[PDB]
Amino acid sequence: WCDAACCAAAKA
Ligand SMILES: *Cc1cc(C*)cc(C*)c1
Repeated sequence: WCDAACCAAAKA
């Protein structure tokens, strides 16, 4: 969390 996967999921 608060990583590139978190921000990719938030964007998607
Ligand atoms: C703290 C944080 C930052 C991003 C880019 C995304 C998430 C889910 C949390």
